Parts: sequence; structure tokens; C-alpha cells
Amino acid sequence: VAQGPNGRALAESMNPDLLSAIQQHISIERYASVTYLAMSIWCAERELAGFYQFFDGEAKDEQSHAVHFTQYLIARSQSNDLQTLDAPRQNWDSLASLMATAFQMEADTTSSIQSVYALAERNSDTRTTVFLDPLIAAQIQSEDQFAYLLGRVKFANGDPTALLVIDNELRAGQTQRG
Amino acid sequence: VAQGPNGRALAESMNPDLLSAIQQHISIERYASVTYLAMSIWCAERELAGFYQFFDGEAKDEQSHAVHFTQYLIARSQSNDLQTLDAPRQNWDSLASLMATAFQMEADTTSSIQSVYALAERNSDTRTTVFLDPLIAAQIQSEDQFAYLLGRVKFANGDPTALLVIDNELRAGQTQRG
Amino acid sequence: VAQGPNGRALAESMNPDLLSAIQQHISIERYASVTYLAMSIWCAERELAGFYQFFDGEAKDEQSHAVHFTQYLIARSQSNDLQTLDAPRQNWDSLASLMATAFQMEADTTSSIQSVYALAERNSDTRTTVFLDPLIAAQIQSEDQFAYLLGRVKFANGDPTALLVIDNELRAGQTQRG
Amino acid sequence: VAQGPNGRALAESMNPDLLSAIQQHISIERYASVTYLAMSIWCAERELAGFYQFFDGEAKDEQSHAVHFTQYLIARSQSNDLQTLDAPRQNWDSLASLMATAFQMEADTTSSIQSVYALAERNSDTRTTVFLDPLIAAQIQSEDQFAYLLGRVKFANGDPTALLVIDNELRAGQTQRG
Ligand SMILES: [Cl-]
Ligand SMILES: [Cl-]
Ligand SMILES: [Cl-]
Ligand SMILES: [Cl-]
Ligand SMILES: [Fe+3]
Ligand SMILES: [Fe+3]
Ligand SMILES: [Fe+3]
Ligand SMILES: [Fe+3]
Ligand SMILES: [Fe+3]
Ligand SMILES: [Fe+3]
Ligand SMILES: [Fe+3]
Ligand SMILES: [Fe+3]
Repeated sequence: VAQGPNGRALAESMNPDLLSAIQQHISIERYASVTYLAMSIWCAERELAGFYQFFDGEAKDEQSHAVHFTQYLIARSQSNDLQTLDAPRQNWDSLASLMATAFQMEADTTSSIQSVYALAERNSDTRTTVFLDPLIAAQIQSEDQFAYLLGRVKFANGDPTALLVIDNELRAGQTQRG
Repeated sequence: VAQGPNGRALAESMNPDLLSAIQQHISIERYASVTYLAMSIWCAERELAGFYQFFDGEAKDEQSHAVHFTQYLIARSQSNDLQTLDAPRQNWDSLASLMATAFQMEADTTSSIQSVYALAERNSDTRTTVFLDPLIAAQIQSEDQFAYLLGRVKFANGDPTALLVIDNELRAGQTQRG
Repeated sequence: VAQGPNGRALAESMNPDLLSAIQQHISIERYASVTYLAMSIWCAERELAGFYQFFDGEAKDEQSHAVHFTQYLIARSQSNDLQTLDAPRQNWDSLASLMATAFQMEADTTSSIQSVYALAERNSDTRTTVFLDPLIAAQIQSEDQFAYLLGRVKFANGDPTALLVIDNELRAGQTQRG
Repeated sequence: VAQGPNGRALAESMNPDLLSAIQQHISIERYASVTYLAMSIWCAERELAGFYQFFDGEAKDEQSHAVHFTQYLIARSQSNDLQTLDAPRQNWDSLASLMATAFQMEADTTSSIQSVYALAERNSDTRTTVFLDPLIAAQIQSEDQFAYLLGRVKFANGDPTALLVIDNELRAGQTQRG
């Protein structure tokens, strides 16, 4: 029985480029987390309490996703390498603009997973593609959700009355098409 | 004991023109169903989740109505003839325009029943008029309901804020005058 | 942030051939639905009430599958295109022959998914393969189930007594090997 | 306030031909009742206990229908005239033949109602057509049910094994397509 790079018994070696890609992706999830925290603060600063609560939860969830990936590296007997985290964007001119950055951040998180997926397929790493499959499934739902929130906010067309209504929807937990 | 056209024991023969009218009406109900599906999709594409949920349910209900008619033909020992279904309308310029098509579709479904009813009366088919009576009753309620939804949407006069409020009413199941 | 063809924010563009393949597949599911409705009617016409109830449920389930696909196109910000639906087959010489068409219809539904799957893989659309994976899983179970029902009916070898026994199994919900 | 023929206050006079038709129809229901009793006995004599229980219940139900009509005449302030009841048919060569007489008896009961209905319409007696409407509705269900039982028995093609299976269905209360 061989030892993997993190010292645990090794079920199958992992290509170093794939390892690097996963470690990088963990940073993407952590960065999405602190981005959503920054968005939650921006909303709180403007009394958009429902949007604040929503993004506060998204920040915690994105962190959980990151930890989920660190557990996979542990399971694969690979080393983690927690990286420097950039500061998030913190200023937007409107809620519509914030929600556009949010949607983009969610789509970019999926693209990151997609590139890890493609690398695993090139390396015939079926453990990794299997591991990623439900995460892609969840990304589809999150993209659908953020397209919903963005589109609803854009429909409001900057009217504070409509934005207050949507804010109250979010506070109530009405955050998807259902 | 004689056999009816579908092979079952025949309680009373049905006029072929009336049979044809019922088979055609089944197509009308199936077409209303796929129309409401198309409307549900249009609403989902614009984040009008309450309207989406409403029309999703209406589509399933209209299909149930169609099946209800197929069961009557079985009960009358008559053949069904499930027909080619046209593609639904799928594009509208506004929710008000969609709701107008919806109201028209509901009124046209009733007119179809009315013409079957008149044919049955001409043929003294009391089983059929009795069978249709509660369906007309339900059509009155549906017409009242769709007049309510259409009128409420028109009252909104295209204001997104009012349309979001109505959308939330529909998501909550508030779909009639009550 | 770009807009997709259905107007929603676009997380990732979809190849038009893949879009066409999915829209076509939706028609396959809708056609399986109305086929199972026709089969339910054929069974009802011959007093095979358990088979009638079974196929009535299968028709509703196949429709749900179709709607499930329309929701995916919405989630991908792609347009739906609900198509003309052909009339189903409606005449069979025996229950064994009906069950053979049913099994074939189920296998053909899977083949349709398989061809969409292969197109998505050619286009590296991992959202779509992930979306399809559980549907293939369900198809395996449905194929196993329909092979069971077909084989059991063939074992009966046209004996009405055995077919009445199987009919009662189906009415009771005994529809799989378990 | 005028008195009706049975001595009660009269809300609206009834045409004597319509009265006679209703009194005659009551006899039809009473005759169906004793016919089903005779059928229940025939089945009991051949150990077809499920068919016996079914027809025993049908006999009681048909009597209830007759009494329901006597209550309508009372409500209309009209006299009842309970008539001589013919002896029922009591001999059949097979269960299939009995079930054919049963189906015919049910269809003939509906025809009787239909002729009363037509007379009421000729006389513009809307109370009577309204009164008859749910009874026609129930007749449709009974015709569907008896077509089911007859067809299932004919499918058995005289095989005692299949007839024992159907007998047990009836004992269990499985008497319709459902
Ligand atoms: Cl805004
Ligand atoms: Cl509008
Ligand atoms: Cl067969
Ligand atoms: Cl027999
Ligand atoms: Fe994430
Ligand atoms: Fe995310
Ligand atoms: Fe309808
Ligand atoms: Fe309708
Ligand atoms: Fe399906
Ligand atoms: Fe299927
Ligand atoms: Fe009766
Ligand atoms: Fe009866």
C-alpha cells in the first residue's frame, strides 16, 4: 500500500495538474463566498434586508461547498493548499448591477467546475467526474435561481416600490421560481 | 345484447355526428392543455413564477378534462379517436395579451361544449346532456376566474410593480374573486 | 451578462443542434404520453381495468417527464418549441401485442435520450449530461419494468384466466419484479 | 292555495300522462330489484358467492331508487299507485347469459327514465327533468359498471377458473373499472 501526498493510504494517484485545478477551484468557491458576503453588506447598507439575508446565506453555503472540496482531496489522499483570498468587489451603482455580478459569479463558478471536469476526463479520473456530477446539478439550480432573481429585479426597472416587494419575497424565503 | 363500436355491450347507440363532435371536443381540451403549458413557459421565461405555477396547473387540469371525456366514450361503448394535436401559440407581447388569449381559450372551450350539447339535444341524447351539465357549470367558474385574472392584469396597466404583486397572489393560490 | 435566446440571463450558450435535439426529445416524451393514454383506453375497452389504471398513470408520468425537459430549457435560458403531436397508435390485436409496442416505446424513449446525451458529449455540455444522467437511470428501471410486464403477459400465452390474474396484480400496484 | 291529488298543498299541477309514466317507472325499478334478487339466488345456488353478494346489494339499491321516486310524487303532491309486480326471470343457462340479462335490465331502466324525461320536456316540467338528471348520471355509471362485469365474464369464456377469480373480485368489492 502506497502513501499519497497528504500521508494517507492512496487508492489511486492523481495527476498533479488536476490536483492544482481542484485547489484553484476551492479558491473560486471561497471567493464566491466572500463576494456574497460583500453583497449582503451592500444590501444591508441600503435597508434591503431580504437581499441581505439571502446573500448572507449564500456566503455560508459557498463556504460549505469549498469545504466539501477540501474533504474530497482528503479522501483522495491529496494535499490541500488553501490560498491567499483576494478582496471582493464591494461597490455597485444599483441592485440590478449587483445581481448581474452575482449571476456572473455563479456562472463563473460553474465554468471552473467544468474545466476541472474536462481535466478529469482527459485523465480518466472517474472518481472526480462522479464527485463533480451532483455539484454541476446544483450549479444548474443555482444558475436558474440567480437568473430568476436577476430577471425579477430587472423587471422592477429601478422602481423602489417593486424592489421593496421583491425584498420582502426574499426575506420570506421566496427565492426561486418554484 | 348488442356490441357498441368499441366492442363493449351497448346500452344505447350514439349518432355518428355526435360521436365525431365529442372526439373533436377532446382535441379542444387537449389543445387548451398544451396552450396553457406554453403560457406557463412564457411566464417562467419572464420570472412570473406565480403565473407559471398557475398555468402549469391549468394545463394538467385541462388534460384531466380531456381524459374525463375519453372515459365517457368508453362508458357509452363508443370508440375514441385521439387526434393530431396542433402546436400551441407560444409568443405574446405582454402578460395582458397572454391573459386575453387565455380567456378566449376558456370561452372557446365552453363554446365547443355548447355545440356538443346542442347536437345531443337534437338527437335526444339525455345521457350526454346530463354528462355535460357539470362541465358547463365548471366552465362558468373558469370563465369567471379568467375574467378576474385578465381584468386584474389589465388594471395593472403594465406597471411591473402591480404585476409582481399579482404574480405573488397567484403563487399563494389567490386566483379567484372568492 | 448576456441574454439567452429565451430572454433570461445566459450562463452558457447551447449549441443549436443540441437545442433542436432536446426540443425534439420533448416531443418524444409527449408522444409516449398520448400513446400510453391510447393503450389505457384499449385496455379499458376490454375490461382490463388494472392495465387501464397502469397506463393511465404512465401517460401522466410521461407528460411530467416532458415538462421536466421544458424546465431545463428554461433553466438554460433557451427557447422551448412545443411541436405538433402525431396521433398515437390505437389498435392492437392482443394485449401481448400492445405490451410489445409499450416496451418498444420505452426503449425508443431511452434511445432518444441517448442521442441527446451523445450530442451533449460532442459539445462538452456537462450541464446536459448531468441533467440526463438520472433520466437514464429512470429509463433503466422503466425498461426492466416493461420487460417484466411484457414477459409476464407473454407467459400467460393468451389464456384469459392468467390475464385476469395479471390485470388484478396491476390494479393492486404490483407492477415490477420488486 | 290548491290541494294536489294526494291532498297536500300543490306547488304546480302535473300532467296526468306524466304522472302515469312516473308511476309506471316506479314499477320498473321495483321489477329490476326483484330481478336482481332472483339473479343473486341463481348465483348462490352455484356457489358464486361474490356474484350473490353483488346482486343482493343491487336489489336493495334498486328498491331504494323506487322509493326515491315515490318521495318525489309525495313532494309534488301527486298520488302514488304501487302496482302489481310481475315475477322475475329465474333461470339462465350460464353466468354470461345472466349478466347479459342484467345489462339489458339496466339499459331498459335508463330507457324508462329517458321516456319519462321526454314527456316532462314536452310538458315543460322542469322540476321533473331536474329531478331525473342525477338519476340519469347514476344510470351512466351503472351501465358502465354492468358493461364491465358482463365483458369480464365473457372474457372468461366459460372457464370456471376465471369465473372463480372474478367471483372473488366481486366479493372483495371490486365491481368497476375504477
Ligand atoms: Cl435596480
Ligand atoms: Cl401587461
Ligand atoms: Cl395476449
Ligand atoms: Cl359463463
Ligand atoms: Fe459553490
Ligand atoms: Fe455559487
Ligand atoms: Fe377543459
Ligand atoms: Fe379551460
Ligand atoms: Fe419519459
Ligand atoms: Fe417511458
Ligand atoms: Fe334503478
Ligand atoms: Fe339499475
